Amino acid sequence: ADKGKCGLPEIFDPPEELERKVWELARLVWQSSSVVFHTGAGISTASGIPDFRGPHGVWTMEERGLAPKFDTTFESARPTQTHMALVQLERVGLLRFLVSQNVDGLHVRSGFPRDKLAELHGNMFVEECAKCKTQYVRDTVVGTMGLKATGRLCTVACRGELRDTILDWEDSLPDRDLALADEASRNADLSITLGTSLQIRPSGNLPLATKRRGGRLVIVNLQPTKHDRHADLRIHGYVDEVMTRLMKHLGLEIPAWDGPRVLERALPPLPRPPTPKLE
Amino acid sequence: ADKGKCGLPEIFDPPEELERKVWELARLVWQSSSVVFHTGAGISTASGIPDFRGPHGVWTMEERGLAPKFDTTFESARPTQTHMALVQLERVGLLRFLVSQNVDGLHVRSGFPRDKLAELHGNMFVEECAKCKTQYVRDTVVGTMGLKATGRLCTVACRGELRDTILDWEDSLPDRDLALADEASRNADLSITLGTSLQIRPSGNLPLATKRRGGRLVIVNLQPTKHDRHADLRIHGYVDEVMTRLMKHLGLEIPAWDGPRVLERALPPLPRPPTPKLE
Amino acid sequence: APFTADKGKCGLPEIFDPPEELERKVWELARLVWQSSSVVFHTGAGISTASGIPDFRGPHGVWTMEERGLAPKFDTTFESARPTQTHMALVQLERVGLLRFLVSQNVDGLHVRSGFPRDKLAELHGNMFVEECAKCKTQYVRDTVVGTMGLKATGRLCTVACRGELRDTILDWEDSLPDRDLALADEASRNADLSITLGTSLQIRPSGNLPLATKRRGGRLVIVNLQPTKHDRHADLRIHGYVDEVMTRLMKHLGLEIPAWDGPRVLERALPPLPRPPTPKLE
Amino acid sequence: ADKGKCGLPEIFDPPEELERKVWELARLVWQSSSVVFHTGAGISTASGIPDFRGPHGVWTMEERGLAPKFDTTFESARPTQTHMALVQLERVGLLRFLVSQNVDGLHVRSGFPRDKLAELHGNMFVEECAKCKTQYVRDTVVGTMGLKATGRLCTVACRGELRDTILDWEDSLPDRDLALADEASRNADLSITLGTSLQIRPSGNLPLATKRRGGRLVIVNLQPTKHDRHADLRIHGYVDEVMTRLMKHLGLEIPAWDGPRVLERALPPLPRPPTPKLE
Amino acid sequence: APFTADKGKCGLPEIFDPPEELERKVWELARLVWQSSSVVFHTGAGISTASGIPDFRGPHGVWTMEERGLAPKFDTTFESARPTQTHMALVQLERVGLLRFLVSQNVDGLHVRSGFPRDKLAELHGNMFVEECAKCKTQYVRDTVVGTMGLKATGRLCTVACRGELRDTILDWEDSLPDRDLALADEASRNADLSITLGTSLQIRPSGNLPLATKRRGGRLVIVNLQPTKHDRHADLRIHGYVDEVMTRLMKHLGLEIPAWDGPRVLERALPPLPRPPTPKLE
Amino acid sequence: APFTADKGKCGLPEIFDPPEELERKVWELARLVWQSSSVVFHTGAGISTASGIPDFRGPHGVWTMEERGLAPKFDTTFESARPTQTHMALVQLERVGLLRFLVSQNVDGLHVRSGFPRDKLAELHGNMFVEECAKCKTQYVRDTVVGTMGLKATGRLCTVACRGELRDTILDWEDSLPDRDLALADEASRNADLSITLGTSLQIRPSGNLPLATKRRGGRLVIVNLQPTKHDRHADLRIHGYVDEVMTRLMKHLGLEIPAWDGPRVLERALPPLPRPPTPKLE
Ligand SMILES: Nc1ncnc2c1ncn2[C@@H]1O[C@H](COP(=O)(O)OP(=O)(O)OC[C@H]2O[C@H](O)[C@H](O)[C@@H]2O)[C@@H](O)[C@H]1O
Ligand SMILES: Nc1ncnc2c1ncn2[C@@H]1O[C@H](COP(=O)(O)OP(=O)(O)OC[C@H]2O[C@H](O)[C@H](O)[C@@H]2O)[C@@H](O)[C@H]1O
Ligand SMILES: Nc1ncnc2c1ncn2[C@@H]1O[C@H](COP(=O)(O)OP(=O)(O)OC[C@H]2O[C@H](O)[C@H](O)[C@@H]2O)[C@@H](O)[C@H]1O
Ligand SMILES: Nc1ncnc2c1ncn2[C@@H]1O[C@H](COP(=O)(O)OP(=O)(O)OC[C@H]2O[C@H](O)[C@H](O)[C@@H]2O)[C@@H](O)[C@H]1O
Ligand SMILES: Nc1ncnc2c1ncn2[C@@H]1O[C@H](COP(=O)(O)OP(=O)(O)OC[C@H]2O[C@H](O)[C@H](O)[C@@H]2O)[C@@H](O)[C@H]1O
Ligand SMILES: Nc1ncnc2c1ncn2[C@@H]1O[C@H](COP(=O)(O)OP(=O)(O)OC[C@H]2O[C@H](O)[C@H](O)[C@@H]2O)[C@@H](O)[C@H]1O
Ligand SMILES: NC(=O)c1ccc(C(=O)NOCc2ccc(Sc3ccc(N)cc3)c(C(F)(F)F)c2)cc1
Ligand SMILES: NC(=O)c1ccc(C(=O)NOCc2ccc(Sc3ccc(N)cc3)c(C(F)(F)F)c2)cc1
Ligand SMILES: NC(=O)c1ccc(C(=O)NOCc2ccc(Sc3ccc(N)cc3)c(C(F)(F)F)c2)cc1
Ligand SMILES: NC(=O)c1ccc(C(=O)NOCc2ccc(Sc3ccc(N)cc3)c(C(F)(F)F)c2)cc1
Ligand SMILES: [Zn+2]
Ligand SMILES: [Zn+2]
Ligand SMILES: [Zn+2]
Ligand SMILES: [Zn+2]
Ligand SMILES: [Zn+2]
Ligand SMILES: [Zn+2]
Repeated sequence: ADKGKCGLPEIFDPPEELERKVWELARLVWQSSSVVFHTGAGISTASGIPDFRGPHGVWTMEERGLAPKFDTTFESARPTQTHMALVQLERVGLLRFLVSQNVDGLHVRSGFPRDKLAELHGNMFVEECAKCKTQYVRDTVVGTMGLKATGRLCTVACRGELRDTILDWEDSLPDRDLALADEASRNADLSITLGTSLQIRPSGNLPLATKRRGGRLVIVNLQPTKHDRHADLRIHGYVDEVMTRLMKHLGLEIPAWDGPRVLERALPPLPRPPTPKLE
Repeated sequence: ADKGKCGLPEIFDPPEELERKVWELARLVWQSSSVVFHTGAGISTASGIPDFRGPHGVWTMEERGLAPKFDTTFESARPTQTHMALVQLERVGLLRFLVSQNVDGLHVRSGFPRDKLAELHGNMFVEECAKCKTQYVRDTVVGTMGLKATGRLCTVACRGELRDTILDWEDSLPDRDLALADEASRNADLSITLGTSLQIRPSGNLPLATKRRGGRLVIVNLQPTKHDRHADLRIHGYVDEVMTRLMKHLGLEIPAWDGPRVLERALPPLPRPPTPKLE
Repeated sequence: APFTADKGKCGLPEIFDPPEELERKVWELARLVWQSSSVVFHTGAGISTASGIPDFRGPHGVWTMEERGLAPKFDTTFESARPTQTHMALVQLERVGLLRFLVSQNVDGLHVRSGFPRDKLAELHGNMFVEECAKCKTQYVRDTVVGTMGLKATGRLCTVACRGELRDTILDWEDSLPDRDLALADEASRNADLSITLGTSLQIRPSGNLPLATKRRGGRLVIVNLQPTKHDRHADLRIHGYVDEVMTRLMKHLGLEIPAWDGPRVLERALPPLPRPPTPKLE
Repeated sequence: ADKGKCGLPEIFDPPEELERKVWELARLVWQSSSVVFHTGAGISTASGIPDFRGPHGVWTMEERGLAPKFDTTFESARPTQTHMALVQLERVGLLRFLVSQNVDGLHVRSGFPRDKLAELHGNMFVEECAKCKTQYVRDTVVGTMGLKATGRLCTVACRGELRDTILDWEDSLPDRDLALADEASRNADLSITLGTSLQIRPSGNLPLATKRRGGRLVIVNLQPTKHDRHADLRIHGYVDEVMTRLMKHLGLEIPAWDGPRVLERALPPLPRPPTPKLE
Repeated sequence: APFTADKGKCGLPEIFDPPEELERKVWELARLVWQSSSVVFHTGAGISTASGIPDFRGPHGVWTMEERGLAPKFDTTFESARPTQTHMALVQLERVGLLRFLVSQNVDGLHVRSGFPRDKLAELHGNMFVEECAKCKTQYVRDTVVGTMGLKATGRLCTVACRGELRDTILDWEDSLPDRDLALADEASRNADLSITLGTSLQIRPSGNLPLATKRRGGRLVIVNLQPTKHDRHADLRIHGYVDEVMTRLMKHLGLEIPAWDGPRVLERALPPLPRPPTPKLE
Repeated sequence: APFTADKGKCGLPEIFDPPEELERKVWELARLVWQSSSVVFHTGAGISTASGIPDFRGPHGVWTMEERGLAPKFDTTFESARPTQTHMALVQLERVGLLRFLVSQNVDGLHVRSGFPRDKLAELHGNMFVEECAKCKTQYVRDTVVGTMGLKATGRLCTVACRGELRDTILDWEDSLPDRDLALADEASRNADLSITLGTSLQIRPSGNLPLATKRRGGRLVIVNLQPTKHDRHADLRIHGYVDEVMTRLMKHLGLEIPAWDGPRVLERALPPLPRPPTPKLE
């Protein structure tokens, strides 16, 4: 399995540069009509789920003969401030689409509308009827990885075989989620990447599609990423800190998490602050 | 007037059997794609409105030369825990349709969406223009029974004669409400009956329509009902206790009643918990 | 004893004030609450009938039906019963400092489960959810009814660190009232300048007489009941209507909302009062 | 510039007449299917913004060689009780349309749905792209009056010239807002005017259009207005007092203002009380 | 007496700090609140102008307009007036324990109706909604203005159980300040390490001098006013701007929301403080 | 001193109770909370790992990784860290009067920033956000970490009206525990009838021994930890699992919601308890 470059050194922007880049991110969100976010495992590290390629990442530790460490189970994990900031950005109509490589189920469990989300690598809580393609979002992890039989049968009125949604190394991306992600990415005038190294094709390349027809690209990550050279703005810090400052400049609160909830469909936007005068 | 079998003895499932049947009801709600509820006077007894055929029912007492007793007026009556649990089940998209034989106005006053409700026997708070068929939901009971003239005139811009909506013994069921009820009942994969003896045609037979094409039928009642033999599950207890345990297993709170409110149209579902793994 | 016990006057005819008289009496009750510095409420089984608990001496009361060879009807268990609008209005009146004390003959546990502060409540006849250590007198408020009546052994033992025998708090016919609850009820009743009675026939001694103590030194007495009561002649105002309708109108005149019930909750101690509307000019 | 009749004496209905007229207004709102409100500068005087023609109005003071006095800036001004009562009336589906002559931005900043609002004289917070006609609702006043260049450029993906939306004396009314106002006014069965002298054509005449095909007209103002003779009901008092009593009779609370918020689109109505029996 | 009464300097020119100076002064006010252990606020009629109550000595003040033969303008009645953003910011500052005491010259009743705790408020000039028993000194907070000015008989009688004559609390020109309110204001002012004045010209003795007591033993004084005030020279910081804009920016720097107003409410007694943000490092 | 300092047993193997045993132990913990009159919690670095703060002696602990020549990893700064479900469950347990005292070895500041009342909290090892006047002992809770460790001068001066030198509160290896916090922890621990330890290995003297004081005069001890702890043999119940999973199940059995975190807030003093569910019958 090609696991790419693992355990690169972290970069930390010093405070004054950090504060000034988040103001510039604010400016781009205000100026943009179609904003798409791309998330990876870096946005879940602050709730106790290790990443893949970070200092204590899954791959990084296995390369050194060590184990990844979980400070939580998938079921007891709480969405981060970043997760909840993405919920609110979608509710006030500032986020058009969310593209995620994470199988951790937290975006769905955060209350984020599934019809605005592409889970490119599947969802550990989601099993899907082989025949009728009906998905079930379960309250516990389904039990298998690699699109195998879970043991359970479809209940739609069918008795179809339910399989997990976790892609194995050689498994192709779900076409609907990839097509929705690719469509949102081409149409975006701003793509913001959060805690991904962007080292996986084609997930990691979707943000680049935004640069075609003059879109802007922002990369928020602690480590270098595959596409650092193509970004108009790279922010080297904790995504929780970036997103709490961004939300403060936008005049938005980060909503409370009520515990695990499934929203199928986005609502019309809630009221949002009026926009600053720019330049 | 055929008043059927009145004052049958109550049945109480003992606690362990009761707890186990409500878990089975939970399982059927989770497994079902289209759930229809049928309510009668048993769901209003806990707010001080007597039923018809129960031990102290209207008919039961008149058969013995006694009076029904009200512990409230129709106007001061509050929706029960069961009423409010039905509001929440509809808001989170677990209830497709509600079919009620009650004229007590509480489902509407509970905030329940009128476009998901069939009031088969009319509403004591609702008067309707003879000519333009415009309904008014009033804050007090309209004053007459049997589709007579209330005294008031239509205000749409008409001066049509306003009549009560309470069917007398020989009066046919409103076709729109009966057609919507019959349609929801045939399409349901689960019908749950709450505090009805099911002794009235065709209201009491609508739940049976669900058994055609393999639907399941659940009867919640203290007394035997006309159709006990056709049920996959009969729960003999207080509907308030059944529904508060059901809501607990589903991970749903019973919302506060803000006082009397009219919602014409259902909204898209609110977020709900993810589903348990079954079998 | 229990069989022969005097159950008083049962099944007396109900009275309904007509709407204009009813509307005018609730306005007068509002006026007396506004004018009063110490308001004490006395409740009985009439305030619980609208949540499916039958009363004792009403048309379908427990004693009334027994007299006719019939059974009373429950539309709920004690555990699944919800406090009425009246219960929740009393919670709010205490929170905004307009109720000084609450004196109740009810064993139905709903005042405590409503969230009403126990240090402002006298449960004269006990509480079906409450057991008490014979040894150290520590009370436990349970989530289910305790099991026994008549100050008997429940089966459970005290857990204070004692292992005392736990007993129910339900008075049998010949059992004396708890001294502390009677002394606090009697103290609040003498000091009240307004006593309001809700859904009691006031037929039991001394529970039913406590409201009269308010009339000494010029206190005013208000009786809210569908039936006549033992002390109708001593009342400055008698309201014949459903307590839920009286209390929801009263709360509307006072500018107070009836708070939501979160499900069963035990509050031991009252807080300082919440803000309340300013008072009308009365003259 | 024709500034009409300025500084007319105020009229105050005495309390018993005042209370009785607001009950009659309540009755007309209950009886009406399409209610349109017309607002002018009188509904903003209670938040410290002077009117034009009132005792201390802009024009009235300039006629006497004095200045208008502001007790607030446009940015720090809070919507009045009347503003917030109009928000709630629209949310519960009792207000069809709102027509405003005010440039003070408070209706938008109150959270009122822009697709139900006609700002006939423009909005001091709103600038608009000369070319693509895209509007921006800014957090501060834009800086110019009379449809001039603000200095800023369009950001839609264009670089169009942004202009203020404030009509000068000779500038024609925006056709879309005037057409929506005129359409709502003809279709209304009740028009209620709040704190306008109705002295400006065609804004001040729109309410009269309601009287065609038998609509009712209510004028709430402290001074005489151009069209007093055409009203079925004239209420001489503070609009805050009229609207707080009206809201009390309707059983509606006046919602909290969360600070400045932009809602583009109206939602389906929230639940509302059932209606009184009338006559 | 009333006709000849010295109404001081009326209609002095307004001052507007330009935006960058204004932004920097509010940051400095934030810093002084953070650094201070005892913060006392002094309010006058300037904090009520944004809800439609004209002031006394502003460009359109009551006295200013009288001097020019003109009338002041009300955009509201006293009863329909809503507390400003400033009123509600003072409520929150008291709730989170950052305001020790509030001293007000206003008779407009809005501080009380805002829900501000009366035991932390000195109403130096009285309250138009408040009448007081001549006999027993019991105050009543009414929902409408009481009717009279100058400590006269209102017409109503006391209801404590007294039948005392009820009088308004509005001081006439020659009437002495209530001793209790002056002594509590004077005590809080001497003990304050920060006094902030909002919308008063500080021209009235001794109300306008209380803030100076803070300067003794090294207290800091902040004056927020659109016009010059009697004591501008003694201030460590003078902010020339709209009080609503100053207080909404100050609350933003402090990390505090301005709470919703529920409509008119009377709170007699302050609660323990609510949680508040932790303090910035200052050096 | 610091280099040679005994860092105890680091990187001991993790234990996971299987789900049925885990479910049954949390039910037993629920039972002990219900049965107990004085419940004291002892927390350490294990309750902060789920918000991205590594512990000391866990598999990736600070000391564990140092032993292997590796670095610990932070997924957050101290300032951007959010309190865990466990932190917020402890807030609620204190609010409903089911937690008497909280004793913590953590310097991460999250208990204070969670809104937990400081007068019920002993921070045995100090708080990175808290500096203290050398002269007058006045503490300041800052919005950012103070800058220094080992009771050194921060650079700032006291603002009480004093100009005392402000020092950090972080104990160095040889620094004695603050007397007041140790005496209040020791007092609560002796008087507890239940001590529950969450995410501490209990290896530090005397912090790690305080829970044992509860076992004297028949107190019960519960240890919640993924690894063995120094005092496993003295525990009446050891739960080997994630503290977030244990505490969310415990709160579910108790009928309590885990309240929302508003962002960083300092509460100095506890309030009277909020209402809580009535207790199950246990026998
Ligand atoms: N709090 C944080 N803030 C900012 N950046 C962070 C944080 N925590 C970690 N990082 C950075 O977060 C980045 C995480 O990058 P990777 O670990 O490759 O995760 P992926 O989502 O991109 O991997 C995609 C797929 O690859 C796998 O095979 C699976 O199939 C995954 O689905 C690093 O650069 C960290 O520095
Ligand atoms: N709390 C309770 N929980 C459970 N069951 C209950 C409860 N209370 C009563 N019951 C049961 O509730 C059942 C109520 O049955 P019926 O009284 O016939 O009412 P309907 O709605 O079916 O009557 C339909 C029409 O008939 C009339 O002519 C009118 O036109 C009505 O509209 C009994 O079996 C009770 O045991
Ligand atoms: N919804 C209602 N609204 C108003 N009044 C009502 C309502 N329902 C009933 N009432 C009236 O409520 C009144 C209730 O009177 P009683 O039934 O004697 O109850 P107690 O609490 O005074 O019985 C005292 C003790 O006696 C026993 O032996 C036990 O020991 C009790 O503790 C009636 O007059 C009804 O008209
Ligand atoms: N609180 C109040 N309650 C009731 N009436 C009020 C109140 N305050 C003021 N009034 C009355 O409010 C009325 C305000 O009338 P005008 O001042 O002409 O404002 P417009 O909106 O109609 O002027 C329209 C345009 O004319 C300009 O050129 C601009 O272009 C404006 O856009 C008076 O009769 C006051 O008595
Ligand atoms: N919105 C505003 N923002 C800021 N400052 C303001 C505002 N509006 C007005 N001001 C300023 O607010 C200041 C208000 O000063 P004065 O009008 O003398 O009121 P007092 O409360 O001190 O009068 C004291 C007593 O005197 C009387 O005789 C009664 O007895 C009073 O109780 C002005 O300088 C305005 O610039
Ligand atoms: N999410 C989790 N859930 C449950 N247990 C956990 C979790 N994460 C870690 N643990 C356990 O949490 C335990 C934490 O034990 P230690 O790391 O020694 O921390 P202390 O607070 O007791 O260190 C005391 C002092 O020593 C220092 O020198 C400083 O001065 C400290 O103040 C481990 O056994 C983990 O298994
Ligand atoms: N709102 C309220 O407070 C409220 C209202 C009603 C009730 C109520 O009905 N509870 O049961 C008490 C009861 C029932 C029957 C008998 S008769 C009897 C006698 C002997 C036996 N073995 C069985 C029944 C006896 C009593 F007192 F007579 F025993 C007592 C409780 C509380
Ligand atoms: N909601 C409202 O009622 C409301 C009230 C006022 C306003 C508002 O400010 N609009 O401009 C009107 C205006 C202002 C000043 C002058 S005089 C002037 C202007 C600028 C300078 N530099 C000097 C004098 C003149 C006018 F017409 F007299 F010129 C006209 C907007 C809304
Ligand atoms: N925010 C505030 O606190 C506030 C602001 C303004 C006001 C205010 O305007 N209230 O009326 C007081 C008043 C008005 C006119 C006169 S002149 C007069 C004299 C004699 C008669 N008969 C009538 C009017 C006299 C006063 F003091 F001079 F009498 C007193 C009240 C409160
Ligand atoms: N949840 C919690 O409470 C929590 C968990 C973890 C931590 C934590 O990691 N904080 O830093 C303390 C620390 C780090 C390294 C060293 S080693 C060292 C020695 C000398 C220098 N100059 C630098 C590093 C030393 C210490 F103690 F050894 F110094 C102390 C803090 C709090
Ligand atoms: Zn299938
Ligand atoms: Zn009609
Ligand atoms: Zn005991
Ligand atoms: Zn453009
Ligand atoms: Zn008196
Ligand atoms: Zn000091």
